[PDB]
Amino acid sequence: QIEDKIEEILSKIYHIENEIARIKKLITNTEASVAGLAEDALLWDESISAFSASHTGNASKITNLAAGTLAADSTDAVNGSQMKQIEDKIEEILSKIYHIENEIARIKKLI
Amino acid sequence: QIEDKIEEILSKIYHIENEIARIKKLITNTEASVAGLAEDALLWDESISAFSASHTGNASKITNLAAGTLAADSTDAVNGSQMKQIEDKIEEILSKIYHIENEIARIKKLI
Amino acid sequence: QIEDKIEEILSKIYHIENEIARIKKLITNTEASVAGLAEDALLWDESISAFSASHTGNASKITNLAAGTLAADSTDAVNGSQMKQIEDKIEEILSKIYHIENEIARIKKLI
Repeated sequence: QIEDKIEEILSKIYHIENEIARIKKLITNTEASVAGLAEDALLWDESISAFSASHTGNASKITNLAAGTLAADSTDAVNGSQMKQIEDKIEEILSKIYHIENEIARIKKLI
Repeated sequence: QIEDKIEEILSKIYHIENEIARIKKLITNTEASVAGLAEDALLWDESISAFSASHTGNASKITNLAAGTLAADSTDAVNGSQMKQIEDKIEEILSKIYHIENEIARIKKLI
Repeated sequence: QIEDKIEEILSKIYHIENEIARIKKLITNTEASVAGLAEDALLWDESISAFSASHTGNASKITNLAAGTLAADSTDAVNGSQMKQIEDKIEEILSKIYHIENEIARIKKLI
């Protein structure tokens, strides 16, 4: 029996070392995934009290951002499409103004 | 003694397999948390060189965003509340312009 | 031999318990890193169907954000620098308008 008992002790141990092998290569691909997430997630910076879009040495864009609600106490982020429509209306208004000034000028010439 | 030695060898092994049980159900709830974070964190996309707010098939909003600083080289994100005030002022200016054009029209009728 | 066999069984076990020690202090500094990432990553909130910049009790800023593209279907986030230029142009246009109204007023006084 005891040489049997020893046999079953080695069976249970060689199983232990292969359950451990599975752990160790596995733990690694997780510590790897955590490292990846730290580098590429947009993270809070406590030294500035804000989330920081710094990545690959500098300020970075955020894209694939859907339009934010335009309302009085909205906390939605706003996108360039939204901004473009504002920019467009501004350029129209500058042109209009110009032309109003010309007309005022013409009137002041008739008087 | 040797049947005692064998007893203490099995004591140390049945402890090993229950320290290992604790590891394996634990490692799982961590590989689970890492998977969750990958899916729901706002992450850098190297194919576009920007953080991407894509989620659940499409562009997504960002909300609970506090007002950004409006200054010359500000890198703060801006919110819809901010934008709304700009939109409001634009609508006022369009109305004013309209009305200026009417008045100019009336003057040109008196001459 | 069997007291040798027992010796080599204890050698393989005291190795097992120190490979396990390495695991357990290691797993901890990972479950720690996952907890940190959950707290400080900007994460999707399924109850609102948007990424949420809430952190340390309230709405938060996002900074170090590079300028977004201003174009018709842009999904880029826009920054305060961008917004400031819009704000500036608005303030110019209000002043101009004022002054146009004065001039219109003066003309209406001459007639």
